Amino acid sequence: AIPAFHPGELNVYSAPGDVADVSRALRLTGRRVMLVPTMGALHEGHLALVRAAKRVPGSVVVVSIFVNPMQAYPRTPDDDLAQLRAEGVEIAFTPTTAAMYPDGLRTTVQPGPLAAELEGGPRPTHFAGVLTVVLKLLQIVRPDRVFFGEKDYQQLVLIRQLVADFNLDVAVVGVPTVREADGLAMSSRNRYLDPAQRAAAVALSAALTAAAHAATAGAQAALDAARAVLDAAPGVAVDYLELRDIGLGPMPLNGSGRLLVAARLGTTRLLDNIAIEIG
Amino acid sequence: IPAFHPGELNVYSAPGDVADVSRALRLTGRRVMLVPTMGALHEGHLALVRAAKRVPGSVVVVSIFVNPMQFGAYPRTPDDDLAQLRAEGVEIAFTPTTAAMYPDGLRTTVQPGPLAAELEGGPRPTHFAGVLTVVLKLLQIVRPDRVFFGEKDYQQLVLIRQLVADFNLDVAVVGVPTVREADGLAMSSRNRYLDPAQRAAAVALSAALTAAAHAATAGAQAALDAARAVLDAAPGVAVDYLELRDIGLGPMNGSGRLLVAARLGTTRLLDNIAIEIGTF
Ligand SMILES: CC(C)(C)[C@@H](N)C(=O)NS(=O)(=O)OC[C@H]1O[C@@H](n2cnc3c(N)ncnc32)[C@H](O)[C@@H]1O
Ligand SMILES: CC(C)(C)[C@@H](N)C(=O)NS(=O)(=O)OC[C@H]1O[C@@H](n2cnc3c(N)ncnc32)[C@H](O)[C@@H]1O
Repeated sequence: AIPAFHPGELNVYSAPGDVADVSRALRLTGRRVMLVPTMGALHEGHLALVRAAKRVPGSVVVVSIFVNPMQAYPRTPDDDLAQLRAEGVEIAFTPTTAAMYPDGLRTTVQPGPLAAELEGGPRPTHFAGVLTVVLKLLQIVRPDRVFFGEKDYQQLVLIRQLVADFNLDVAVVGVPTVREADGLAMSSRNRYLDPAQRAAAVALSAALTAAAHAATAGAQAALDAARAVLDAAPGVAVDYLELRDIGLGPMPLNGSGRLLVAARLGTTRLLDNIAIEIG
Repeated sequence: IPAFHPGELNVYSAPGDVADVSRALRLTGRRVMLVPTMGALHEGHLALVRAAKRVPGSVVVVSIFVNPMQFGAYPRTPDDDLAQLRAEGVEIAFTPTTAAMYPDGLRTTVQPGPLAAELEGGPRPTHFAGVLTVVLKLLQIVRPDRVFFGEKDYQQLVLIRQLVADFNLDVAVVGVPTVREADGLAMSSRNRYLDPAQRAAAVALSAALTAAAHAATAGAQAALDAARAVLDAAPGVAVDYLELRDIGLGPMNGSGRLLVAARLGTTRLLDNIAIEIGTF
């Protein structure tokens, strides 16, 4: 017996078997299941993913909300669910840690070497946790499409690697980064920035968009333009600024690439990245 | 999509081909059964094939693939294999290339839990990572309703159960009892590597295990000592391990599994048996 599903309403399931049963039933009725994985505390950046999933004809949208142990964090369950309702999302999946990890951490996904780079420097087990939980959600929900923000570009690439390497039958959709009015990438960490820090923080996006336009003059011009912009900001400790190919390999001599930055403003770590076309 | 001819052996090499056919077949209400093998098929493999075939409305997919991951030498007889499959009424053989399975080498992989560091994994600490990685790929390509494994490779079976549980895979794992020669020797391809003396000495593994299983009314120590005594009486059998575990291969007077690995010349043989402590 499939759990109750009320079309056009927000249906909340916490039991993996329940969301799995409902998704399967819905797929059989000619719905295309879209999965939007989140950690709750939803803002406009997350809702852009929701909106992209909604515009697929015949879509039913499943938004998961779950905080992974292996990859201090504020939460607001009631408000997250109210945002989802307002967006017309029909399924929220909100499991417990014990439901997701009933045997603890036993089998896990080992990512390839990209997982040790960039964000994997300070947090070398982060992406193992990410790919493990994403794989699990992919198997529970069996979505036709899965949505990730370009904000976490390295995460997006690694999920593309997961999907290809494990022969997963799902399309990965990357969704452009939602920004504040001055270009700052939207993140829950932004609220922690004091006025001085919030003003200096614009340098990340400014550096990157400057680089993207300096790029007609080549790879070194792009890097130098970004570095100059970061160098003009006080209290911005750059962890890395790197230009890579779009799959995060070495930048080829020309063609398409990605410029990624990470920086600390006091105790708040910020990231950003942008498409670059070299030459 | 590619062609599927019902009631005949259909051989696909492209993962995309077998995935499309499997998906199509599952839409038609047929239940997809998967039997992973490395080929060189013998009656032990055919027990899993037959188990799969008896599932009402099943279409049987047998994969034949030798994984360069789980090694760290294997007999290949692919014409025979397909002939046997045809004889069993199997409708699908999946025979992918190494390039098709590993186009990016070893990139994303499965990291098994600590059980994989033990028993068979002690000497071969990356073996089960190879197994779980290839089986996960096969499960994703084929998407079967049920996947069949022999109790012959009991630790592998247990580890597949963990994989399926831990990744929330939508597949039933079916263990199939060990097929034995007339004297009790567990059927294995590695047996062929035994000369007539070694083959005669090889009966000791199953004799020791079955002796243990009957001794076990008298407790775990009696069961283990009986097995060891038989192994000790056996000419030119060198024991790697002989271990009594719980049925999920945790420790230990309940019910359990006794496992043995032994060498006869260069040939490493494995066997295991269900054990009940204090139960007639
Ligand atoms: C995947 C999971 C395991 C659940 C976890 N590691 C995670 O990332 N949780 S999350 O709550 O922090 O992000 C949810 C999704 O929302 C995207 N996102 C966030 N800010 C965004 C923005 N400004 N513009 C565009 N997209 C944005 C992220 O890129 C991610 O794909
Ligand atoms: C899983 C894979 C990655 C393909 C690989 N590690 C593998 O095991 N290849 S294999 O060709 O050696 O065996 C295929 C299956 O056949 C079973 N089996 C063998 N002898 C058996 C016997 N005597 N009685 C019952 N069952 C028997 C094995 O237990 C296994 O489940």
